[PDB]
Amino acid sequence: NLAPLPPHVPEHLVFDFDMYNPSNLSAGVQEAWAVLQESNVPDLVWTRCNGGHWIATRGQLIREAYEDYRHFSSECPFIPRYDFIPTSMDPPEQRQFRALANQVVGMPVVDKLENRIQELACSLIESLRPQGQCNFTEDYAEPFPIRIFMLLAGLPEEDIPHLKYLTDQMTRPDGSMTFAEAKEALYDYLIPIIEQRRQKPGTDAISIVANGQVNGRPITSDEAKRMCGLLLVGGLDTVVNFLSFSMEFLAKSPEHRQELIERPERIPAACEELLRRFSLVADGRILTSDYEFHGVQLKKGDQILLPQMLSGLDERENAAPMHVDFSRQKVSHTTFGHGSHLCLGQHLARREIIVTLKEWLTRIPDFSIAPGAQIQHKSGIVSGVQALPLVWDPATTKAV
Ligand code: HEM
Repeated sequence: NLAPLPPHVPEHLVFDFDMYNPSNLSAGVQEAWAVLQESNVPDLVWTRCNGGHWIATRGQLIREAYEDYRHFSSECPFIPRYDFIPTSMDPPEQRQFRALANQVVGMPVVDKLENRIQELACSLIESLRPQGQCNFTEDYAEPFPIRIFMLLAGLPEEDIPHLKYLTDQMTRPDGSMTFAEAKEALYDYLIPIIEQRRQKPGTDAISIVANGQVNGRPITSDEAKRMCGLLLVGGLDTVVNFLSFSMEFLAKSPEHRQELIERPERIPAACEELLRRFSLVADGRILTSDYEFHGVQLKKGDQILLPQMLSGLDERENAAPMHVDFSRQKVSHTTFGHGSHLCLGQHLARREIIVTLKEWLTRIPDFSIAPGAQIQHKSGIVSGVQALPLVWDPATTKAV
């Protein structure tokens, strides 16, 4: 339950927050985490839950620790104490792999994919529209990012069910496979494809990764499968759950929907403000050595949770942080991270979000939560929404 308190940790800093089941959960997950920002709570606290670990609670500390990779290492980035690249790597060896992955998901690739993204969104929406109802999480959000990966990687549609099953087992195991079995089966899938695309390449993400250079020499197969694996999984649960938080807010607030219906030009700014208010990731780092940080003695090997979610919710970074305002003049957040591991998919994610909102608001402008339905959130490394039953009158919609 509560791991015993290490000798170096003073008791006045103890705040037993459980990141997998925070106590205010039913009130909404972002609200449950923001208890860590109440005035009686120090900037840096120790929890005894989950093996015992630090938590930085304020934007200033979160950013600084992500900048200081010499003390705060990525060798162990999850609480509690997996071989994807470049997750576990600190600079300077991380730079090269990062440069390569950037070629496959960087801005020019995204600008090129933009209308394929739009057509996929339009066909999913068109199929739901006449029904007058859906579970948004299951019916739109889940099928969407996986299909964008198949486009990017030039993989055939028929492989989706099996691939989706494997990535589902890594994050929501049904018991059929351990984490390691699901990973190996994913590697079983990618290896022949990588091998073939070394010999005969295309312009897709797997071809580009497979023919890349590391340390002046060819990328190996081990390295290429471990990067392709991260490119797959990094863009699934984050996009599924983020779209859900956003659609939940818009379903509950007719006045914000209306604003975007009337001024669709505001949608890119609205996306940015939604990313701040409904931020959802909480990664960590491990201490490389003894280190005093903002008056607190940290010990070598200590783990520290640095919740990306909390920077944009900090009232010291944004005034009235729980209020959604699409006209904010300075939206400040670390929703996609900060420092050397800043999300490589951030440009693709923004386009997936913007396109989704533009297409949904055009075709189904008026929607609500299903009557009687109560929306359940879940908390962890990637917080999320269990399910999102939506309802609308089909007569108020339009086929395009
Ligand atoms: C709403 C959507 C997303 C959010 C909130 C998000 C969040 C994050 C965060 C916080 C990190 C850095 C964590 C750390 O510093 O340890 C990260 C890294 C990463 N993300 Fe995302 N992400 C999103 C979408 C995507 C997408 C669509 C992709 C596409 C494949 C992707 C691929 C990656 C990769 C490869 C990294 C590793 C960066 C590195 O270590 O160099 N992400 N993301």
